[PDB]
Amino acid sequence: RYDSLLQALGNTPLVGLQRLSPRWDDGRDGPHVRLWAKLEDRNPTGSIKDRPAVRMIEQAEADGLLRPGATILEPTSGNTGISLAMAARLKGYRLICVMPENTSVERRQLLELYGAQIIFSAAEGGSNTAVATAKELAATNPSWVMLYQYGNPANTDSHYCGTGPELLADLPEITHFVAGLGTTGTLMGTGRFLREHVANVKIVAAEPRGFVPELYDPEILTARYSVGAVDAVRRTRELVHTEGIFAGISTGAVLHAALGVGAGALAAGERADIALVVADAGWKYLSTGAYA
Amino acid sequence: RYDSLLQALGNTPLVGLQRLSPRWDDGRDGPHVRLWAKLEDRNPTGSIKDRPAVRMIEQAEADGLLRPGATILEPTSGNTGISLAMAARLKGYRLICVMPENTSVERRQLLELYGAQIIFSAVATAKELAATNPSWVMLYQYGNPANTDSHYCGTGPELLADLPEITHFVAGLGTTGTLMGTGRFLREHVANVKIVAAEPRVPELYDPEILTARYSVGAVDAVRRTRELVHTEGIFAGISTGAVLHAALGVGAGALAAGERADIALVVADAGWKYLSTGAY
Ligand SMILES: O=C(Nc1cccc(C(=O)O)c1)Nc1ccc(Cl)c(Cl)c1
Ligand SMILES: O=C(Nc1cccc(C(=O)O)c1)Nc1ccc(Cl)c(Cl)c1
Ligand SMILES: *Cc1c(COP(=O)(O)O)cnc(C)c1O
Ligand SMILES: *Cc1c(COP(=O)(O)O)cnc(C)c1O
Repeated sequence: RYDSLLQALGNTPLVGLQRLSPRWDDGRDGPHVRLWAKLEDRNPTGSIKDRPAVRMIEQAEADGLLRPGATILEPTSGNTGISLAMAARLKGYRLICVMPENTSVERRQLLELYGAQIIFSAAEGGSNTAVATAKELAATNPSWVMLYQYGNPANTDSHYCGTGPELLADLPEITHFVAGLGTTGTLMGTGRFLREHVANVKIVAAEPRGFVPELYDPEILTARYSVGAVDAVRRTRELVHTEGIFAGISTGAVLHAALGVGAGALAAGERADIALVVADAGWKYLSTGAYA
Repeated sequence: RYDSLLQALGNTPLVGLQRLSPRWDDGRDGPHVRLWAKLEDRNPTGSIKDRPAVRMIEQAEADGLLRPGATILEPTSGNTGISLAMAARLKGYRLICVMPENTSVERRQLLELYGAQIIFSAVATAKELAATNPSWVMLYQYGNPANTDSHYCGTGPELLADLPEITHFVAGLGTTGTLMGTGRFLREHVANVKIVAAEPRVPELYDPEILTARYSVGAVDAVRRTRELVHTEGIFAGISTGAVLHAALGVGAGALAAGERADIALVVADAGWKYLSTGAY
């Protein structure tokens, strides 16, 4: 049991995808190629961002960067903002988010429900514009505390100390780890941990079809897949149809990459155990029509 | 690790509500009065109905009542239908849900995404259709003892294991499975434990002996409490949780006024996602 929602975080289930996996059982045709889904919607606000959000705040608190009642400022496409907003309610901080104006209405509603102030940056330039806008706001008011999810090592550390160790415990036979590439925390932290323990482990990024996050270490990745929106939608729908998991759009892209890695292993007669991140659920994407 | 999403069900967390509790810590004014929230949104389709749904299906399979490719029929306001739809997808059954009109659109969207067929306007309608089509399987959540069993065998034990000092259990009263199953378990194991319903202001599962209290809760109070929970504890709960929290706070204020220790467990049956379209948030 836990003393607050903040602690009911991580230790997420890993579920074998027996129908979607290229080959679930070993046999006469060759070795198994299995997919394993780590369900990061089993978290306080329903996404993986709860891990770095909470660790970024707590580390900021430890470093004396946050006095009680402080106002936090963060550029976000939504998930990090929501996680931070939750954490800010339990810890007594105010929150200002800079979010692109072309984000789903669900994200907006949930941030307002948590009492975050939202500044909607121009759609054009997307997250680059959000980040640049937040830097301009940080400079107009230095009392505001920007944790900076694209450069804060506590982001990466949450996956190094959490996501990675959880994966190795549940899946010591892991051959591949597949996840989306955004802040880069998930892949950098989980990947660094897994490469220290698992000999020839492959770390595979899925990214949408500039601005390089400061967290990014190019030596960590084996490969990067670019996935178009149509394939991401297709795989998201396919995951709920075949395995019952109602995931967000990034999971479709990750799945697309993982099935590619999977098809490659199968065609080469190689055993594979491919862990893939389900970073959030489908709820915040319903208004997009992608599940229609 | 798990083999299927169906297995990643239950063993939900219990979270202390330090801010909303009448008194978290023992002090000179008297003993603690604690609220503990069991997060049943941490489940395959995001609600407590995953427990009875999966158990009803698996019990119908073992009993031989349910054969490959069968059509399943169920009257539902959404949560049960969603749970069944997910499980029917995995197990290869067709699902028809009989629902009221004015169900939130998020419900219909997720039902259709899982491939469920929706028929509007619910129990009587389902019963007629089932009678007309004897090969359809109507599990019937209002009277199937696998619903209650799912809580007697899951929710109850998990709660006792995490909260052996429990004095009260509070939940919504719908099919009555949660309170009958959890409540019977708790009353058979914990001396003088109290079992408290919240209902909005008769299923064959209901047993009049189990409940020690029941509170009717108005919509405005339910909404207020739901909003209060998210503002104060960070938990984004559905509306039933508001009503449940209303009852739990009432019971907690009683214990505080009486100077008695209380450890009150309450069910968060689902999250807020499906209720955004209602404006309540
Ligand atoms: O990278 C993200 N999300 C993201 C990145 C950085 C910050 C945030 C945030 O919630 O603030 C979200 N999603 C993602 C990542 C990769 C792919 Cl392929 C797709 Cl489709 C989506
Ligand atoms: O009882 C329900 N929901 C319910 C009952 C029966 C069936 C279903 C279903 O998902 O089909 C849902 N919710 C509930 C229960 C108690 C209160 Cl006070 C409030 Cl506000 C809501
Ligand atoms: C953040 C996020 C990602 C990418 O994770 P990073 O650790 O930021 O690279 C993928 N999908 C979703 C839904 C996210 O919120
Ligand atoms: C079913 C349900 C309840 C009531 O539980 P029963 O076991 O049916 O009495 C309460 N809240 C929500 C959100 C539900 O789906």
